[PDB]
Amino acid sequence: SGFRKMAFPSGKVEGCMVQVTCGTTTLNGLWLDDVVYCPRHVICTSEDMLNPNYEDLLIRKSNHNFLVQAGNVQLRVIGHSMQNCVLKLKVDTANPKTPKYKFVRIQPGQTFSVLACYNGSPSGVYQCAMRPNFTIKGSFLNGSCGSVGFNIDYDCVSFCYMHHMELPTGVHAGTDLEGNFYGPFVDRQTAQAAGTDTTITVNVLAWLYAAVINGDRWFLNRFTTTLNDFNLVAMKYNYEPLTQDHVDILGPLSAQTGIAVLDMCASLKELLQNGMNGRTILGSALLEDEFTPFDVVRQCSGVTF
Amino acid sequence: SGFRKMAFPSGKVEGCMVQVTCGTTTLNGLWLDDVVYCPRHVICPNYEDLLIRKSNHNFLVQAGNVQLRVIGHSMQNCVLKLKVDTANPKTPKYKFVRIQPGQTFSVLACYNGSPSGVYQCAMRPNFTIKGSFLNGSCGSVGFNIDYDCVSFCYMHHMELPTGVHAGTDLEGNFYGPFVDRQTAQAAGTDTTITVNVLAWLYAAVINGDRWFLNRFTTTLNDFNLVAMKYNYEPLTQDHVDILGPLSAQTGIAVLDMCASLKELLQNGMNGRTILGSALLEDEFTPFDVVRQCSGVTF
Ligand SMILES: COCCN(C)S(=O)(=O)N1Cc2ccc(Cl)cc2[C@H](C(=O)Nc2cncc3ccccc23)C1
Ligand SMILES: COCCN(C)S(=O)(=O)N1Cc2ccc(Cl)cc2[C@H](C(=O)Nc2cncc3ccccc23)C1
Ligand SMILES: [Cl-]
Repeated sequence: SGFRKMAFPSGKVEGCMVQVTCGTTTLNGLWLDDVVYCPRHVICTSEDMLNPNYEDLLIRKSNHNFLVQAGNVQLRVIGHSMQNCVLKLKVDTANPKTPKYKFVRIQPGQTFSVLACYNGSPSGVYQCAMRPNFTIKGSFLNGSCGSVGFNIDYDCVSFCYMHHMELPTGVHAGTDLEGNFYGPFVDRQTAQAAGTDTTITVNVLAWLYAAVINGDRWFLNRFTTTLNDFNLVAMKYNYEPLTQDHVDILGPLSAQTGIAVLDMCASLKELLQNGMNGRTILGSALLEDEFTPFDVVRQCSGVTF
Repeated sequence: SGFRKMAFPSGKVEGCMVQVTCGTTTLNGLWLDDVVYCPRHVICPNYEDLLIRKSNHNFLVQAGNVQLRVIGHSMQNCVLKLKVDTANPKTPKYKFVRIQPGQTFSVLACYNGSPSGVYQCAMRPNFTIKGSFLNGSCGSVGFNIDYDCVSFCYMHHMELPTGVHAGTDLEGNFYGPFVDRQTAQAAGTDTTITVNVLAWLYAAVINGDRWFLNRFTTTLNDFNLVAMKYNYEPLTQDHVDILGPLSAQTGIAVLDMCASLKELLQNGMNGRTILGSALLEDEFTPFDVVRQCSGVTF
């Protein structure tokens, strides 16, 4: 019993964190085999950030301009290349602590663990989700750039995010490990803002199914709904549209609890209309949207209470 | 910017988790040097009588894909100490510390000696923890990290009927009036950790959430009279002193913030949130707020 925002154990990722320094800029890098991956803005000054020409800035650099530090050991850079918004620094030593890994690009609504780092040293781990507006509500200070997001289903680390910047609303933007940004963002200091965000509907439904598994049913009702009528109501509360894929994905949780997806959609509609009336659901007074159907199946018991 | 429920990096603890099997019971153990620590209920009620009937070879200890050999055993309070023939090469610098209610720690939840997740939690005033544990999680540990040293403070033993959890320090002394057996046990009435709610209100002000700030202040006695009405723990002069740094950084005196908390307790949030929450959060200590809003590393 219980339901917590749970992160993956971070050890496999901690053994990959390094410090990358270029001139006056210091940030984090991810050392996998003989390559250190880091944001390409490590080659920029603050002035350069308005309209940086990364290709022109990079051609002026040599291997020995990049200082890479792994713990108390200085790694030697023997090559460099840029792939989209990430810099790949070839080093002369392979990381002996390299785990089994993959680079995966995720979709909005997906969750992942973030190992926040400063000066190549891990400070904390937390769980978060890729928002529908492609930002993440992280906890990052100056020097956190290069910190990574990951999942560890089984013994393989799937790296899905690398931190690049903080937007004016305090939310965060970054890339996959191939250097492609999530969202319409650029690694440039522009009048750049997060679009209006929405609630991840399929995740709120998963979390309501989690509450039923843990023994709480106060929010259920005798009604059902069509998918179209649910979406017409949901969009009035800034909730993401629920697709047939989302309904299919919730199938297992529907079979375990005995509550049809469209019946759970009816309960959600009523919660949006009424509020909680002094009650909580899994210790929360708001509808939680940062647990996926997969996270609920992984954390909750296989036997409903 | 941002404020998350943040756990310590778990790697130094992951390298200590092992699986312990005795008969039909399988649970987790903590392997430090040549000793594996685990709940004594793995042998399950006279515990010394149950233990005297066991030999070293009855305990099967598995570290990854390697079977460790048990060469001795002893009991210390509610913790079983299994002497093994191999010292853990991954043993970090560590200490066993007993924490107080209100203090927070990270939990590395494990099943079959394999870490599955890490989360942050607090020792409630009623000595329980609101954790996330299923069958097989016994032996999972709670810890904090100070520089390069792991301070182990909790070992999981059981789930109470309300779904909350109970356990011991690493010397086997329970937190709370609990016993390690199947009997009528219940968590006492819980209270809110006042000094922690205040720390979280300072974290909100630091992050640019000031709507609850007001021109008023209060005495410590008047604040405590109000706080007792809402099942909040009393605020002591030690708590006021501990909040000193956050008070100097934001310019809001601790009794100035107490007047804000009193108004929130008497009138609610009125449709508003603080750091994305509609409830007053009490599982961040003043030290957690300072650490997360400064970037301390390990
Ligand atoms: C203070 O607002 C943050 C943005 N800045 C105006 S800045 O610090 O000068 N800035 C500009 C900028 C522009 C583009 C890119 Cl790709 C990166 C960056 C940097 C950036 O975003 N770094 C940070 C990342 N995460 C978290 C932070 C938290 C605090 C402070 C920097 C944080 C630096
Ligand atoms: C209905 O929940 C209580 C479960 N038990 C009644 S039990 O499974 O029979 N039970 C009895 C018991 C008595 C004393 C001690 Cl020290 C430990 C234990 C065990 C216990 O508490 N183990 C669990 C720990 N954390 C989480 C759980 C979650 C589910 C199920 C066991 C969980 C087992
Ligand atoms: Cl995805």
